[PDB]
Order: sequence, then structure tokens, then C-alpha cells
Amino acid sequence: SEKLTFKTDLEKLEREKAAQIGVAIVDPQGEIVAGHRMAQRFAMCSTFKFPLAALVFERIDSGTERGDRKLSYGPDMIVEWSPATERFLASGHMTVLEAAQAAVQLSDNGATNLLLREIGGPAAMTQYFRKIGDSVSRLDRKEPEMSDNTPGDLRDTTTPIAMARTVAKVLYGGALTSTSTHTIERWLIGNQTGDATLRAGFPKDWVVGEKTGTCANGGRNDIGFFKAQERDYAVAVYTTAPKLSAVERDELVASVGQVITQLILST
Amino acid sequence: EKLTFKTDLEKLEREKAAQIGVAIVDPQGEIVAGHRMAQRFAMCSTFKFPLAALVFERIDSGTERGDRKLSYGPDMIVEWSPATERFLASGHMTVLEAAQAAVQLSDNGATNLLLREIGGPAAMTQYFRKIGDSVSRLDRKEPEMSDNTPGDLRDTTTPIAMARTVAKVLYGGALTSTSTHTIERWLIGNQTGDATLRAGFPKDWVVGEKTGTCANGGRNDIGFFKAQERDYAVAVYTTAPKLSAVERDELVASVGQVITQLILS
Ligand SMILES: *C(=O)[C@H]([C@@H](C)O)[C@@]1(C)CC(S[C@@H]2CN[C@H](C(=O)N(C)C)C2)=C(C(=O)O)N1
Ligand SMILES: *C(=O)[C@H]([C@@H](C)O)[C@@]1(C)CC(S[C@@H]2CN[C@H](C(=O)N(C)C)C2)=C(C(=O)O)N1
Ligand SMILES: [Ca+2]
Ligand SMILES: [Cl-]
Ligand SMILES: [Cl-]
Ligand SMILES: [Cl-]
Ligand SMILES: [Cl-]
Ligand SMILES: [Cl-]
Ligand SMILES: [Cl-]
Ligand SMILES: [Cl-]
Repeated sequence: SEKLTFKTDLEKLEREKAAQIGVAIVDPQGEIVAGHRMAQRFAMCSTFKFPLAALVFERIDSGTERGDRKLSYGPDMIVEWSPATERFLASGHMTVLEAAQAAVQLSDNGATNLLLREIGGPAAMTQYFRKIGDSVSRLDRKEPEMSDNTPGDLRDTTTPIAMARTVAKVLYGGALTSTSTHTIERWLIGNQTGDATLRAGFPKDWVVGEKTGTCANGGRNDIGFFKAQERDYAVAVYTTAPKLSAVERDELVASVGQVITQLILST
Repeated sequence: EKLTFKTDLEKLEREKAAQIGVAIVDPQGEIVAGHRMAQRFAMCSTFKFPLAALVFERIDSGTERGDRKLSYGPDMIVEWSPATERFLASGHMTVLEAAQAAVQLSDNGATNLLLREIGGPAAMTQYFRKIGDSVSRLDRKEPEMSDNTPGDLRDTTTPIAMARTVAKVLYGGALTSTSTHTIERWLIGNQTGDATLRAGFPKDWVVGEKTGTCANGGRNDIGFFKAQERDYAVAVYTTAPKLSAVERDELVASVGQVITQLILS
């Protein structure tokens, strides 16, 4: 069957690249299309910044936050991979929406930590996961230490099926207003960090948006959505390949994208 | 201090085989300092900042909508169009998405999408005239407007004309308060200027700018800075055909340092 070919082709990639590949593909209601290691825990790393932006948009939607509110900070906000936070430092602030867009589209760690400071830290992120029906995903630490990805450490983890269903809830399940949903979809399409990962393995006519992550100890992840053959899907891909180079991990996730493509065009 | 400014720029020109045009003006357009300030230079991608101002004026005026979807096909992809490429499958970019990509990524396809909408180079030149700039002129779309053929007056500005245009947009009331603040934040958050002017400015200055890189050694940076609680508009245009690309970045950064010495004096 198409699902057997999907499993077999992912297992080939696992053997040949010394990797473990977690995938979940769901329809807009969260029904499983296909998956692999669906219930295995993986470090979230920067992929949680997409649910973080959804959390922020829900607060704007409910009138408990303003997108143009200025979030002041100083040099101690700057951590590794904080390009926008660095540029705005002299000005003294980033707005709520500026920080959320930098977190999603540049994977800006400082902007992420700026938002975590405002919402009540990792506990508030986890509370949001639980609220939208995700009993699995957990944020325990801020950036960058949440990405240390120690094998077997359950902090800062999700599973592919939990996160795919969280993506579907945000994009298709009514978690956000129509306007906020469309905005976050456009942010995912316009992401600047994913050119070499999943969307490099999907056909060029598919509409794709995603959020990448890179973890210590070989983690490389990509979560988001694709629209193919007049059908919408949510997808979460988590990989661990400790001996691959960084470029080789990009190619690994792109190869997963091609295996997904072969499945969808066979469905 | 003005003699030191001139002398240090001419040392850079001599040692780098370069021409350096600079103008610094106060918020009202009065000259603070300059060098070759009325010599014409190719504007290349720096015109994308006045283009975004024109777009904001039309949104301000009700003749454009910021969320209007601009459809396109792969024909609109030209060199250096990263956002346009990412949004291609979706089939559109909004007016505001395109404008922000033009300013902050120097996206050429997004720039051309906006030029398509306003009626092309003639309308952008008309906007320069409307804001009191009788010098700057757009003749072509991207990337051919950046050909920078020696002596060609097409697609040129002068440092003083463009510095005064920056001041008019940011400080002279060309845009509403809200739109002025937005375009200022876009310039601060620009992704392309880390190695040019702001690399040569002190780190507490609030700086925003728009870069350009042209054929035949053009390297430009225009924008604003707030230093010692005073606001300035600045335009730097340079031509250095024999430098490497990294050395042209270093050249503009060195001009930033010469500017810093003048301001602090
Ligand atoms: C998130 O996964 C990760 C956090 C935990 O640090 C983050 C921000 C790093 C990266 S890759 C990193 C950022 N850009 C650099 C780059 O492209 N190179 C090679 C210079 C490396 C990501 C990511 O999304 O891929 N997120
Ligand atoms: C604008 O001046 C120029 C247009 C006319 O092509 C443009 C878009 C090119 C560049 S530099 C180019 C884009 N990013 C590349 C880069 O930095 N590297 C290292 C590959 C080269 C600019 C610019 O603003 O600097 N604008
Ligand atoms: Ca076409
Ligand atoms: Cl500001
Ligand atoms: Cl909800
Ligand atoms: Cl980019
Ligand atoms: Cl002069
Ligand atoms: Cl003169
Ligand atoms: Cl869309
Ligand atoms: Cl960046």
C-alpha cells in the first residue's frame, strides 16, 4: 500500500543516514493520514515558536494583549541567534507583533525569550498547549538551553502526532480568528529559515508554510502545513541524526519531504 | 571638524580608488556636512525606501489598501527575490508584504510588483517631485535600473537630494504619524545593512537604513540616525570598481566612522 511504501522508504533513510525520523501528517480535523514514530518523544527546539505565536495571537484576539505594545529590553535579552533583537536593541524595544514575527520567521531566540518573559515563562506555554487539547507538548526552559536535547530528557519535548494535531488546531481547528489565522499562515509561508528543509522536498506548486528547528545532538525539525491537490494537511517532522553534517541534516529533512510527496500523490 | 571630515573622506577615496558622496542633514533638511553632495550617483536599491513611502502615502490617502493581494507568476522572479520566491506558490504578496520585503530584504521581485501597481518608473519620479525632490529620478525597473553605466543620468540621485528626501519622509510630515513610525521601524529592522553604515556608527545610536549594491562597484546606504538626542538624515553613495564586495562593505562602514567623528565633534 502507499502507507507501507511510506514506512519502508523512511526506514531506508533511517538506516542509511543513521537517523531516527518522526513524522505525523493529519487532515484539518486532526485525523491521521500517515506517520512514523508518531508517539516517540523528540525535542521541540525552535519549532515551539509557532505555537508561541498562536498563544500571543489568542491573547490579541481576546483583548488581553495589543500587538503594538512595546516590550522594552536591554543587552541581557540577547542570546545566540538573535538577529532582530540585536538590531532593535538601541531603539530599546520590540513590539509584541514584531517579536512574534521575528521568532517565527527568523527563529530569533531573544525575541522568543522576550515573549516568554511577557506571558509568564515556559509554564504559560505549556498551559496553552493543554488549553488547545495538547496533553503531550511541554515547554520547560527558555532559549537556547531548551534545545540541549539530552537523550531521554523529557523536558521541552513533543511527539509528532501531538504537534501535528496542534498545528491543525491552530490553522484549521478554530483556535484563532479568521484574520489571525490568515496572518499566521502567511508568516509560515514567508519563513526565512526553511528553504533547504521540507519545502525543498515538496513540489513547487504546493502551498507550504513551516517552522524549522535545530537542536544539539543532531536534531533537525520542520513543522507546518501544505496544500496539495485541493487538500489541506498539517505536518510535523522531527529527526535525530548525530553523525550527519548540518547540510546533510537539511538534505535529510528535504528527503522526508520527497517521501511525503510520494505518499500524498499516491493517496 | 569639517576639514577633518573632508580630509578623511579624500584619504579613503585616494587609497581605495573610490568616489564617496555623502550628505548629512538635520530634520528640516539643513546641511550638517557633505562631500560630492551634488554629484549624481546611481540610486540602485536605495530607491526602495522612497517607494515604500509612496505606498504608505497611497494607503494614508485611501487610494491603496495595505492588505490588497497582488497576484503574480514566476515571470516576476528576478535575481535577489527571496520573499517573492517563497510566496510564489501561494500566488500573491500583499501590498504591505511586498513593501516590507523590498525595504528589509531588498527583494527585487517585490519591488517590481509594487512598480507594476503604481504605473512604473514615471509614477515613482512623480512622487519624488511631490515631496520636493526635483533631482532623483527612476527610469527603469529592477534589476536593469542598477546597471550603473558610467555617466548615465538615468536612475540617479544626489546625496543631498536623497538625504533631504529621507528627512522629508521621516521628519517633514510626508506621512501620517503612524505610517512614519512604521517605516522608521522597518529601517531599523532592515536585514541587509549589518556590515555597512551601522557597522561604523556607535552602538547606542538609533539607526535605520536602506542599502544598495550596483554593477560597476556601487555601494550605497541611506537612512537616519539619532545621536546625542538629535536626529539626522544621511545618504551615502560610493563607487569603487576595483574593491571586492567585502571591501566595499568596509568602505561604507569606514564612511560611517568618518561621519561619527564629525557628529561627535
Ligand atoms: C531552534 O531550533 C534554534 C534555537 C534553539 O537556537 C535556532 C534559533 C537555531 C537554528 S539554525 C541557526 C540559525 N541560523 C544559523 C544558520 O543558518 N547558519 C548556518 C549560519 C544557524 C534554527 C533553525 O530554525 O534552523 N533555530
Ligand atoms: C540593490 O541595490 C540591489 C538590486 C539592484 O539587485 C540588491 C537587491 C542586491 C544587493 S546585494 C545582493 C543581495 N544579497 C546578496 C548578499 O548579500 N550575499 C552575500 C550573497 C548580494 C542589495 C543590497 O541592498 O545590498 N540590493
Ligand atoms: Ca509568469
Ligand atoms: Cl523607534
Ligand atoms: Cl482553543
Ligand atoms: Cl532571506
Ligand atoms: Cl560638497
Ligand atoms: Cl556642492
Ligand atoms: Cl495564502
Ligand atoms: Cl537576519
